[PDB]
Amino acid sequence: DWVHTDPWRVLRIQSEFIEGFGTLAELPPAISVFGSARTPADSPEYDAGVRLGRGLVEAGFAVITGGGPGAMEAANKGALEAKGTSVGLGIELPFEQGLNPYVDIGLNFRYFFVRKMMFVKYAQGFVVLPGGLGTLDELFEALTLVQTQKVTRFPIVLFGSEYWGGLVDWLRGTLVAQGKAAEKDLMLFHVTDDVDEAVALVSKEAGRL
Amino acid sequence: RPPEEQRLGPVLRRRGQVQESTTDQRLLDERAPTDWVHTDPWRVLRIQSEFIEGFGTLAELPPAISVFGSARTPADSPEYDAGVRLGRGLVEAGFAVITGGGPGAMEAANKGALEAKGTSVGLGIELPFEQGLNPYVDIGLNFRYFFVRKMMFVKYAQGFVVLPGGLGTLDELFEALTLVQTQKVTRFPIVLFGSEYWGGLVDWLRGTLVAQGKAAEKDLMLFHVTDDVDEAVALVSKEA
Amino acid sequence: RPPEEQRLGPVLRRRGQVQESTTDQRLLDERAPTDWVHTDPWRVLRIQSEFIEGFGTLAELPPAISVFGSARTPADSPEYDAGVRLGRGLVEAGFAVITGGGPGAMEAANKGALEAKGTSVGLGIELPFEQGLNPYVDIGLNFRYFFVRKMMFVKYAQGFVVLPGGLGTLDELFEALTLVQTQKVTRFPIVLFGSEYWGGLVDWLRGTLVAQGKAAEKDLMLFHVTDDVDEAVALVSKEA
Amino acid sequence: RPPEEQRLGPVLRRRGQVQESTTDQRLLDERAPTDWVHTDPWRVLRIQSEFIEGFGTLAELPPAISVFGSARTPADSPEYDAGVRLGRGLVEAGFAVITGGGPGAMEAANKGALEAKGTSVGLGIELPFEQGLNPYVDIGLNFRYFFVRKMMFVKYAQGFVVLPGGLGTLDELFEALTLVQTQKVTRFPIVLFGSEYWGGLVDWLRGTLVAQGKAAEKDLMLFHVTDDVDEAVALVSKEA
Amino acid sequence: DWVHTDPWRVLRIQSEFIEGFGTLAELPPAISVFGSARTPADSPEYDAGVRLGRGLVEAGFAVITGGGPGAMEAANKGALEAKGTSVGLGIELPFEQGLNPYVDIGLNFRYFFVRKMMFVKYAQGFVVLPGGLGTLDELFEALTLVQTQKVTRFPIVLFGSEYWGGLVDWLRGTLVAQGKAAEKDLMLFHVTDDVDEAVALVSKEAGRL
Amino acid sequence: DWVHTDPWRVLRIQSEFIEGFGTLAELPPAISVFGSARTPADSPEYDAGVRLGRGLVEAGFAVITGGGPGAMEAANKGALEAKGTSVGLGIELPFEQGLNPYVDIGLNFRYFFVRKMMFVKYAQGFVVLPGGLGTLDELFEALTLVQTQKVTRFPIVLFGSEYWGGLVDWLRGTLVAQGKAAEKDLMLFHVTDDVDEAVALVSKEAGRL
Repeated sequence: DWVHTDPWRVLRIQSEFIEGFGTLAELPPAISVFGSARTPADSPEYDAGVRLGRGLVEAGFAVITGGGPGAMEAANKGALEAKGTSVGLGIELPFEQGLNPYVDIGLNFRYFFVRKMMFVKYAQGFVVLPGGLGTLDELFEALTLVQTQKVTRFPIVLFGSEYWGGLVDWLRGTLVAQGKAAEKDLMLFHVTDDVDEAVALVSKEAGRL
Repeated sequence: RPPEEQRLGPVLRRRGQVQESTTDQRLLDERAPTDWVHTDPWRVLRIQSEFIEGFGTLAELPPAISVFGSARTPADSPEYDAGVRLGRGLVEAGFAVITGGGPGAMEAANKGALEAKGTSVGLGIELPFEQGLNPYVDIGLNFRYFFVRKMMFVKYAQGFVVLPGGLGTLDELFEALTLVQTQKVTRFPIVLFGSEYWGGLVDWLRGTLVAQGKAAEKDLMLFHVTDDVDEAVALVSKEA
Repeated sequence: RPPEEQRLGPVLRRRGQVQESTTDQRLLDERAPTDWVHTDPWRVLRIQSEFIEGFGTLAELPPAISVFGSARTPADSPEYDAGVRLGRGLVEAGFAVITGGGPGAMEAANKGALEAKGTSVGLGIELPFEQGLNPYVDIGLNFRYFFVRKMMFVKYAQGFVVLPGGLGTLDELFEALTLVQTQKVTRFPIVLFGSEYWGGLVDWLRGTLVAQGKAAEKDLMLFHVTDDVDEAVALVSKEA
Repeated sequence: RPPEEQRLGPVLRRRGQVQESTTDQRLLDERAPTDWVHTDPWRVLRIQSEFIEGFGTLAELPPAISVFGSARTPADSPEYDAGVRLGRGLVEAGFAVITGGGPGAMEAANKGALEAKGTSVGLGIELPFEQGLNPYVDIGLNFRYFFVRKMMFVKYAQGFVVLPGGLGTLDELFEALTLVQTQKVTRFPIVLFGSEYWGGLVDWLRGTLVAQGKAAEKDLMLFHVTDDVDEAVALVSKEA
Repeated sequence: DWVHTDPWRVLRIQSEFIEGFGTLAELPPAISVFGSARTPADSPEYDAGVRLGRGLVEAGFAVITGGGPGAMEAANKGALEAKGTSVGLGIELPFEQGLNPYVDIGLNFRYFFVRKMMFVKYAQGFVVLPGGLGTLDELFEALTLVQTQKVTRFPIVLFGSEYWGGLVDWLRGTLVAQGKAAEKDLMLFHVTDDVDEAVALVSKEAGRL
Repeated sequence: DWVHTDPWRVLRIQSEFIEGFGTLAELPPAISVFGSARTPADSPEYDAGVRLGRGLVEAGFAVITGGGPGAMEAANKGALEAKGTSVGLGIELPFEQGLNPYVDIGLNFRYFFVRKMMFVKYAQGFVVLPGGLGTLDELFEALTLVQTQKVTRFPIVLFGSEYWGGLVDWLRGTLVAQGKAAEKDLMLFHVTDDVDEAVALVSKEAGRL
């Protein structure tokens, strides 16, 4: 009754921001990592995320994920192995769930847009492992944030040139070519297959503001 | 004559604990350091205010569809004509039309919604260059927080129609998709307009994502691709 | 035994990120610097609290009229007798009586409202000298923010009756007038009592303001001047 | 191209008063000093959030009884068996069962409530050692503010049942008692289980407090002492 | 439904204060200017407001108006000519409206009492050009604020001795004479026909607290 | 209608915290005093509370009570006699009431749990004069706060060894003996009949954090 009204909505929304600002205020410099929730632990892609997490911690960063399995877990796990600060920000879903075992500091948000915002405010760059719809979501959000000057010194690194190449050809081939985007917009992200270059690009471009 | 007892709301002050100045005078005279305006706790109050303002101005919106597409689309364009056609289509189906309030395809849809004498919404966003809401916007706001605006596009709509767009348009597209895929939202039709435009994207989604297990084939059923404005409108009214 | 995992609401802390003290202990032991109480962001929370307290205590007020007039009016006075008469008049017409809760004409009206066994409201304001709410106030608050109190006088009333007053009374008078002139408020009768008192003011409004184009002649119809308590009451019940 | 006019919500900026950065960029890039997280004004926002979270998660609770008792009660115990019996008893009477979510007697009652296929609530509290909610808790929260949790035990319940307990249990016991004695709460049955356990306390209340005028004899009627689970349940359903 | 309830009211009201405090926190010393919305641009009264705005800026002040036409516009316009900071605080009304073209920093308030309060908090004095009902409103509010010690060092200058003289005679002749006010209360304001004296009185009496 | 809903509840609750934090922020070190509201002024118990209040002020503390009569009034009265800061925090009840005449700084709370919290946050220890149900309430709340480490350096002194002895025997004899509490939990409080020892214990154990 009262719980489906805008006055109650504002109070719940605002309390999630307070919970996010409070919990994340004193985080060190971070990078948000995204990727497939489905990636199996036996995989090379999984190993890359473990390697990526480890290398981001070595570069001074905390690592933030969605707290789920697959590539998220891999990156959190690597951040732990390296003795870094491992963060997970979950979204409450209809199914039963839980933050992955390698997350040290976590929150759950009910509101999709509050959580989204946390990923960008408390990080200074994004790394994107091969992933699904939710991964594409955050990828393109970051790209429009950078293109519209709502974040600065915000590197966006795509990992896996064969995985992402098809999308990249369509961005150039269709979007840029029809003037939906400019050719300078394609330089807002980088693509690589080497975990050390992913980290170096991010270290060079993020933060120090 | 300075009081021996003060009753200020729920507070009691007697004798030495009575104050020498009035509450109001401290409030209305005192300018102090203003560091606090540039801090996150104050920003949180600002963000909350913007949510409040949004819900207040969109309180009596009827059922709507949120339309997205390129800011750069020329007005002599077939894409642009499709956007007007669609704005009109949606009004006639009983929906309000919500857009980014920009130029191009956004303007096209708002224009169409006015031609059909419907309710035309433009939810703007602050940009680093000069750009006002488009001339066919009727209910207008300019948001300053991106993430506040994102939530208004979903909350007040029952589906998306996505004209051919840039990075901004894909950002919304994939947001609605994951919201529907994760079942945070339900009965939320998503329609893309322009099969030659969207076809290379859909081919990569199938040939790379689905093919490697990152999505399921049934996840590509969460949207429809069409070149027909009257089909797009029908799809949305059926499902919303 | 210090935890390896803490679940504190929506927050998860594991291993090194677990805290060494409890949330409560930091809250209940720690007194820190208290600069913040003297800052505007905190004042904003105080102001909001006072609004909340106001609406809470006036939640079940019936229809009311807000009465104003001099604080200094003597109790043996014909003005004072008129105020009692009017308080009574308004109760009998079905209204609650709202005043500043002061002495003089305010007290007169609250007194009258009690004689008629009605609801008698006194909305006080902090002053630099000792002065409590008057003895005929039944629902009483002492506000500390002027501008919070101003809004309560309009929100809970359907009209003003203005006995002969000082600066404070004119401040409210002209507030209601511009609110009605600008059509921010509607169906809001304003009645002045005392034609010999108010006549020099009305003459200047006509002979200077209206005559030079600052107001319209029809703007002087937004109030009525009377010497008859039973006319004043009738005017208000007709229009409110 | 940096704007000559900015419209950001209700705010207008022209010419020199236009800003050089966007609102969002200041929000999303800037990490500043973070003293504010350790201050009382921010704690107040945290406390409010926890209330909000509580009411949200307990929004559709049916009528409940709040059960208290020792954390240390062994599971092979007659006290423990009584707690299961009682949890079951209350469900069968139409009540939800609310507890501290701990072990011992709390766990006993939650267990019992599940056996009877009812709604089993565990309102936890942060402690300095590792301790999760008990395995028979169904609706679970872990509060970090003691005083927020205290109010949830009363607000969502219509009575207390108090199994033999320690300091924590007496704290709640005497809270409900004074709430009922002062008539801040009404129709709020309080039942103690275990006459050999509670008898020395009741003897002191009579032989010292009542006997010296600190309480009235009728104040000892605000609770009942029983050894019978089916009596305790009946008492509560009669009075709540 | 929910929008006409006190819980929603509190949230809207409070958000207007946040919007006002936020936008005006870093304003320089200011003076609020009031007057007829109807004053025509050809007028001497209009010229006086332009002259007044210019002279307040020269005296170190920002100039705040209601953002409307006539005397408001004149004063804002003068503040611009002088290169000062020109503020306009509007009230949303049933008609269509807009802040005057010479306003540099503006807000619109829905709540009358929030806006009123802004005029006094963010200024240190009032100047009152010949005006109507709304002008009398702010004039008398300031006078009771000063009389009841809710602002201090708050000059109140009335411009136009023939315009305001009638009111002044009635304040003395009727109010003071019947003890509704004291003779010291008449010294809370000043009346003048010279723009330099208006400014000098305000400069001497306002602020420095 | 709207006033019995959770959105309005949150706003009222929160405003009481703001009122409490605001009013009490700058309080000096304090001790909260509890006891019978029924204690008559002719009594030795009453004299003890006057003596207790006086001695707490001499020990540097402000004295906080519930603002009622009896032992509350006695302690407030003693704090005044000593020229200390005398605080009273009332709870609004169905009856007509008022803060005792010796309270210098007072608030009234509608919410029981907000007021309770104020007693502990703004004090550093509790003294408990012979009292009733409400006195036992605060006594046991403090004891579980200390036992669960939610306050530290928080002395709890019971005054009157014959009054409290019966309860103490039952805590030992029944609770401790059945393992509902440990024997170290009985050392969380002290019992005494001398007002100077009550004060000395409190002075030794409270605050300095």
